[PDB]
Amino acid sequence: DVQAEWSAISGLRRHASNPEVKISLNRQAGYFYRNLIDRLQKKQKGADRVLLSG
Amino acid sequence: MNVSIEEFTHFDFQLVPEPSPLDLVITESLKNHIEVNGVKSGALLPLPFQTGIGKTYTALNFLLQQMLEQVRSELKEENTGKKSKRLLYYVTDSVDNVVSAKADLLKLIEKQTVKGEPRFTLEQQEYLKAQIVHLPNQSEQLLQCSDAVLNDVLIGFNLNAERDVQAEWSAISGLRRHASNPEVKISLNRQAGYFYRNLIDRLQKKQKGADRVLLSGSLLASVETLLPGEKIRNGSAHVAFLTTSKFLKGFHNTRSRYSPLRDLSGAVLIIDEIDKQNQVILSELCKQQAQDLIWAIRTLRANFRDHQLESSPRYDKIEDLFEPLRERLEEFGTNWNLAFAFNTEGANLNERPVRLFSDRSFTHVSSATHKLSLKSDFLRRKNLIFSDEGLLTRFVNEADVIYQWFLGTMRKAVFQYWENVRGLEIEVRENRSLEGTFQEAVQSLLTHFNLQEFESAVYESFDTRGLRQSKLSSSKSYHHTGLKLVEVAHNQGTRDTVNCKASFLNTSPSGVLADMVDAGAVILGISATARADTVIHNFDFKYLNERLGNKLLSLSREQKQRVNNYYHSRRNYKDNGVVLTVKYLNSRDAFLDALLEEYKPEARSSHFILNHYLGIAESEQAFVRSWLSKLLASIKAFISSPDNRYMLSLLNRTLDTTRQNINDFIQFCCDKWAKEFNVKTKTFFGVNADWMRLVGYDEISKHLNTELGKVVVFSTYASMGAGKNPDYAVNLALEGESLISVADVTYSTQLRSDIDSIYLEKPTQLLLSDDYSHTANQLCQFHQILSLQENGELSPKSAENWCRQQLMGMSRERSLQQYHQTSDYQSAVRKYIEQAVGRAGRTSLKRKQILLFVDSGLKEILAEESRDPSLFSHEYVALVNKAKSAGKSIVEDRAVRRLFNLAQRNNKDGMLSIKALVHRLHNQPASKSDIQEWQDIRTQLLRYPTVAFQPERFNRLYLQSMTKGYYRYQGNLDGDPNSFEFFDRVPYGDMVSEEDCSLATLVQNQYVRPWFERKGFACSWQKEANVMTPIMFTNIYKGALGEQAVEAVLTAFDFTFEEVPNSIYERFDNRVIFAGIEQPIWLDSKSSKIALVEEEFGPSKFIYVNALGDTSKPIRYLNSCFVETSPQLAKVIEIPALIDDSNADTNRTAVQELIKWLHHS
Amino acid sequence: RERLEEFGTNWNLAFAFNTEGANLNERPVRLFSDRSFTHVSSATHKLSLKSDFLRRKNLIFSGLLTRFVNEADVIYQWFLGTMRKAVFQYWENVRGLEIEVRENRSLEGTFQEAVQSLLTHFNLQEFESAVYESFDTRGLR
Repeated sequence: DVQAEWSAISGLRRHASNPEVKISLNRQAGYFYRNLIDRLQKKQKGADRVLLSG
Repeated sequence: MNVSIEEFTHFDFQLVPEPSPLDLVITESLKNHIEVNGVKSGALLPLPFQTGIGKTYTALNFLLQQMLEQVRSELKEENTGKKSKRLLYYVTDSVDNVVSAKADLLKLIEKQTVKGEPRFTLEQQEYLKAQIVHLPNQSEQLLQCSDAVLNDVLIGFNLNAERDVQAEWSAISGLRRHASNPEVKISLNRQAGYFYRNLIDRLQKKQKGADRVLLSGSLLASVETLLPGEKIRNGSAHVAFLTTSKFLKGFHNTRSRYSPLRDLSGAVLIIDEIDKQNQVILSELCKQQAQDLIWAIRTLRANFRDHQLESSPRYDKIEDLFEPLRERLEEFGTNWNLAFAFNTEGANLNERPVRLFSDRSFTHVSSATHKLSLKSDFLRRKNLIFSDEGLLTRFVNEADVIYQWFLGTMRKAVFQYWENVRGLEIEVRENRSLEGTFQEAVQSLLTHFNLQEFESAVYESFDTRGLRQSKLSSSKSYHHTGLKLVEVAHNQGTRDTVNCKASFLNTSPSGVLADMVDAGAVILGISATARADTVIHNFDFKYLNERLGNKLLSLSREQKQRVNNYYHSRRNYKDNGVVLTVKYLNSRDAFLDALLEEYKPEARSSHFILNHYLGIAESEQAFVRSWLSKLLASIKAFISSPDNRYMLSLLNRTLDTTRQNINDFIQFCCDKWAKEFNVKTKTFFGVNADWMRLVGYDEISKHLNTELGKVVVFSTYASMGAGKNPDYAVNLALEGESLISVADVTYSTQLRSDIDSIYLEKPTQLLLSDDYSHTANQLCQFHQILSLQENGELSPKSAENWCRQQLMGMSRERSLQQYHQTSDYQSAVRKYIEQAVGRAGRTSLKRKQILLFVDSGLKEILAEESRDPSLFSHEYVALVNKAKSAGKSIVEDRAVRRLFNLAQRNNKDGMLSIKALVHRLHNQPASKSDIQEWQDIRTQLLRYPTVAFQPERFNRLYLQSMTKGYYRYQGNLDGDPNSFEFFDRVPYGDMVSEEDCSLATLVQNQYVRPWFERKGFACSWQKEANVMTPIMFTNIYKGALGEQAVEAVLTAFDFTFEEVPNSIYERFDNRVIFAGIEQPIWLDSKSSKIALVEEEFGPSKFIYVNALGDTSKPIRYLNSCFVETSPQLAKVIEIPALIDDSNADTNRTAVQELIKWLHHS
Repeated sequence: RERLEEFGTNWNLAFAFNTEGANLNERPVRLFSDRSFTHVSSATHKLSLKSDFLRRKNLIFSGLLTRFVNEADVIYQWFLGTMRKAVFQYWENVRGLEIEVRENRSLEGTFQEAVQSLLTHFNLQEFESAVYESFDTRGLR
């Protein structure tokens, strides 16, 4: 479902020329960023803290 | 138009189309039902109608008869006021089949003709079509609503006066212009779903206040198109066409969410492909959310301490349903020191937590290697779980019991609220529903006690166990105790507290089906294999039979014969010369090697080709070579034919782009044999179900209606479950004389044809598995283990090992390695085959000679097919008969193995329930309820040592024996109950029989026998096939016969007996008072307990006594320490044998000695 | 804790609250008060609040209701203010430890852990979002 949301948002980007496709893209990008960053932080609070570099 | 019910006033309700044998079979069964089970009672009629005889046609024609009977009943009952409409349904798990069946029904209304004149005029055809309503999901409901409908709703309900509502609706109107982009389509679907949630929430909030917008005309029409679930509330529509998911979940109307499972009293429910619904209902039960049991119990305890419901007439009796729960909560929280939060000592739970598992009866498992206990530390004020590397499982079992007792009491109190409110007789002219009283009842009860946070859990429960209001006595299956999986981890964000997030499953899909039928529905389950013998891919019909009884209707041998006659006369293969031949394809390796050599001239060996070109791993080489040999030999024998044209090869593997080199090699082999036989071949790689759903089969449709050449399709078993005909139009121009008439010529109306070669690969991936989540998958896996153990297919040893392994991450290859050992797997294989070769048989015009190509594995499985063929399809009878004739295999009978496993499971359940019950009679005080349970067990086993038919009330006291009245068992009756073995697997062992309990000796007595025939206790074992389990015999029947015999003797000398007080229950048997003596005497009937009694009652006298034996043994006397002493100095007296072994004469000597020694006090 | 048990004894919080003879589905009672001398109420009368021990309800009948609501609000803000004092006291207690994993020690690395440990202990997890929000409207105090 993560890559369902990200696939839906990748798909919309191709049509941000339509103003109302743009409105839809903005709203969903907001919700998916809430989602993505929530899951990133849950990963980083545990033991498998991904060592970020490069 | 005003097309209304007066349009039928000159309709003749007794002209019916000349009913085909299927309609008559259904009607006979239901009229026989109503005259046996009553008028108001539900039923269930599993209809194994094979394909090709109008399954759905017959279902829709029965649906139309019920619609016309409602119209008649309205033209009659109009003098009575009782518009008691019956809801008819049509549920099935797929959206394509629901839509296609609805559109078939509208075509049936329009074109149904009787006696050359159409059955319905134009107005009647308009009326009835309005009664039918189709309920799709929320996104597809919205994207059906045109701009006019949503605008009219938004104006009428004045929601456009807000901004963000029309922001979302503007964003969704904007996307609709681009639904051609598939990814714009996916965005539009998700967004339309959320906006429909939002819109309908606001509509309902408007309609629950005083400003109920009066709906009529165009606004009513627009809301009904937005809410087809609304037409059902008004009285406008009966017939809902929906999916199982939208049936269990429930549909919306203008005021609330109608949940069809609470309102089944009198529904008629046609479930197409019923057996596939076990999996779908299972998939909905596994989705429901986990509950933290520590938050839940601490919340219940705190908020139930004071808060109270108020003493009006609405709450007229409710507060006394919640008084036992309040008392149990305060007692539980005192024992388990629930003031303090819980934390673990030791092991590292940021890596992995503790996982516990329990099926609420005898299959307990835990992931901890050690027996975790739980200790309350009053200096730290924490409750410390010794993560040791017990008592925690006892805590969690009790906490769960209390939580389910709370939810069950909320349902009892919602119905008591409903009775009280209906009796109020509120303002007239106002209809207020019953599920209208549901949400008000829930919210008023939760608001009073302050438990609003438990609202979601309460709403969800009303569909899993909620159909019940709408221990070792009672009936005791799995299919309605369910299972529980508890995962003890650290609270997220903190470093020192712990949650027990339990995930439940309070029932199985067979429990849901028999709850509907117990609740009133008339389920009509249509499927070709409705009564398969699996319990994983089908309901458990052994349980439904024991649960329902005479409500599980059936077809006689007459009616199954009549349906087979109709089937033969509609698919008359044999008379018209249509041929079926089958070839069992073994492994041929040098075959594939020669193909490989001719595929790659530069390569020097087959392994080299498989490595460098096909991408086959070296360990995987055997498997790929094997099945690729079989598949290409099937293609060879197909295109080698002159005549045959269409083949479907059914595989465990979707030959998509992922294995594209194997696709390519198959393409090249198809090419060589295509050119060699001078035939054009086309192969389709990666036909999954979706390509059929959206695009694909229109292409082979046009291919065969227009082009020359042979067609091959590759797809899987699951992929065929999309819900579509695999048929194409017969083109006589191309085919010529290659097709003939199989049916009766009288109904040859349809010019289409179907698959005419088919290759079947042996399925192995047959366990169910849910992908929804991780806990949803673990609940599916434990459901399948326990459904197999319940049924009999897994011994308790095997079921418990598999449950244990599954807690610690058993890999799916390892799950499937152990399902294959059950006979349930072979019945699910034969189900999958029997459904595969019925797709290859829909149409009414057929080839002369049909190829059914079988894997070589299926020879061993199919050969065992042993049901009665009187409803098998012709292709399946071909596969079976050609396998059977090829020579017989050595068979493990399934009923025999299944009796062995059920003997061990009934014994394990007896053993563990008894040990739990006795341990709970050692809790002081012993509850009177548990004293009653112990007494019911003993009383039942005395009056019925054997039962002639499997009892439904006390069913795990008894075990079904192979030999009537006795059996031989071998085990440690205090040891491990996985280690018993029973019936002549141990030909020498202890015996459970009337001759080893020595009941024939004891009834010879002059005093005891009148006691028995006064009490009803059976004085000699009946010779029947269900006997006491080893536990019940050794530990209760022998004890209770001894007690009754001794007390029956002691009555014969004017003792008077008393109930042993609750303080010491089971420590002592009986209490007596002897004439001339006031001192109370307790009994043991066959120093610690003497001290613990005299600690309460002081100095007293006691009896130890054995009922049967040698009466000549010396009479003994003891002090407190069980040291021998003189009778005058004694507190304890023994009678070694009160009745003679040889002649049952009363030990009058010992009676005199007992009497006198009590007089020596 | 002592003020809560005293408040709930005075105002009988064992019993839920209901109104007598008012059609609040048309218009409710709205009260307003700036916590110092500008009190206003939209009810034409001075609403009282009677605890009825036969009905086991607390009945808002035509004062004392404004006194109930003023006190209940004081107690709720006292709870949130004490949660901030206790998050700071938790932080000052933890900073000196260095167990193994305080990989930031600042005013607010210890914020979510302090909030969740204190709420989980007293069982008040449902007050979590109300505590997170407050940490900036009075939480700079």
